[PDB]
Amino acid sequence: NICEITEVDSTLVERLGQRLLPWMDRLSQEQLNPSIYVGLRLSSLQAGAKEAHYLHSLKLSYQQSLLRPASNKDDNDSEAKPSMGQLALYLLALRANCEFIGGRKGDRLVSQLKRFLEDEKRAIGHNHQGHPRTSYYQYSLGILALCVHQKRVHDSVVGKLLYAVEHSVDTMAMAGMAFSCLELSNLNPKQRNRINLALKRVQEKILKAQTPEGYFGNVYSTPLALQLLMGSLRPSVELGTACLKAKAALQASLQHKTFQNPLMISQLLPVLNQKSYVDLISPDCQAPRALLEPALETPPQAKVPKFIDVLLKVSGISPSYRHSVSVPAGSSLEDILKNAQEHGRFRFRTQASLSGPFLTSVLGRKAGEREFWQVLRDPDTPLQQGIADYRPKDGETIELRLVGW
Ligand code: B12
Ligand SMILES: [C-]#N
Ligand SMILES: [Cl-]
Ligand SMILES: [Cl-]
Ligand SMILES: [Cl-]
Repeated sequence: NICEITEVDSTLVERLGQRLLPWMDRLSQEQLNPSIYVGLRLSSLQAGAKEAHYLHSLKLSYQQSLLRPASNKDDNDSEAKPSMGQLALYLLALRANCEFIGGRKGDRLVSQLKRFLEDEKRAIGHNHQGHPRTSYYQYSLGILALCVHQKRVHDSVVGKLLYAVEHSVDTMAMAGMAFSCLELSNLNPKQRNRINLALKRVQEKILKAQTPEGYFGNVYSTPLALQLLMGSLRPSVELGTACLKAKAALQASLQHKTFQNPLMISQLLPVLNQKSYVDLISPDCQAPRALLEPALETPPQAKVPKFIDVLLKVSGISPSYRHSVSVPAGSSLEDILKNAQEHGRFRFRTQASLSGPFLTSVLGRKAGEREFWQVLRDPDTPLQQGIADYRPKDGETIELRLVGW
């Protein structure tokens, strides 16, 4: 297949996998990450049988959190649980261990997932003058998660996805893989053709989204795009050119330490191993992988570093706020935030996610329903990394902007 990463440097892949390894010891409820597990299982690498314990931890945690009694004893909260999108990833995790969800606990979780989709269907509405409470990405992911377990969703639920496609890249890829799975599973035969046409659309929109550099959307959307596109069934001259161009671009960024985010790597590794989430229909748990070993040697400087002077600014709220910080080069945006909070009038709140700390509130102003704290480098360039991974450059002005999407 022309859209497959045929050639990759084994030491690059091993470095990437090396970045996920420490996470296999991070088993608290907020650190646990079904996406990392799936990434590794679909990869050419293995993280010890640290893996089995990880999955087992996922099972105990996702069950005890999501299956808690009819009403909790006088709290209405105590210990915030995984979301439904995360449940969908947990289901992908099970398949990656060649397990089908089952038992009474299994049924209850499948139900929770289906209820989620049903509720998103209702939020979207009638004839689509309305948004999903979460997003089309999780909508698609839910469908794909149930599909790989041979679980059928309502024709009306799939309809909502089809319609949204029929009338960015990351969402397209994920919607695509859901459709791709529905087709190969024949779980909604009553819309067999409608789905086939939706795939062609998805392929079209992704190629249209290709940048001068070769990425589909951006470097980080590229692996998911490739996950869907290696699924072929529409081999094309335009598609071959696009895929070759996309691949060169991806391999180039790999030489430059572009992927640092654990979730990103977990989406990349399957691709560098010619696998996608659609392979979870029938996973191959017999294939051997290369054992990753503790890196265990992070090089010591004993030098005085460079410092960077960076300007922090906050907009989209009254009043606006600015802050001057000089910190050691290589410091993350999150470090700069904690610094400003520690040594000044700044304050912020993040909440946990599978991509790490998601900035939810700045200066006591929390983003509401269709708002979010956008992060940009001046002038007006939205960052492509979150606070924990983005390491600002010298001279930069970094903007936390409350936006209405
Ligand atoms: C939906 C989405 C959003 C929504 C989320 C709200 C919503 N409606 O649910 C919005 C628009 C707010 C958003 C914002 C951002 N996003 Co976004 N987002 C996505 C998308 C398409 C799906 C994530 C998802 O639902 N995952 C599924 C569920 C199961 O996982 P989850 O961990 O529970 O998802 C939560 C987090 O993903 C959080 N979230 C969304 N984006 C990001 C980005 C980061 C860095 C973090 C830590 C969290 C986060 O929202 C979800 C919960 O509401 C992904 C695509 C992808 N390829 O993964 C990108 C993606 C994760 N986002 C990305 C980016 C860059 C951002 C921003 C930094 C953009 C910016 N410059 O301001 C911000 C985050 C800033 C902040 N406040 O901390 C990148 C991350 C790349 C990287 N190297 O880490 C991705 C991969 C897209 C891309 N190709 O660039 N995003
Ligand atoms: C996120 N986009
Ligand atoms: Cl239930
Ligand atoms: Cl990254
Ligand atoms: Cl705050």
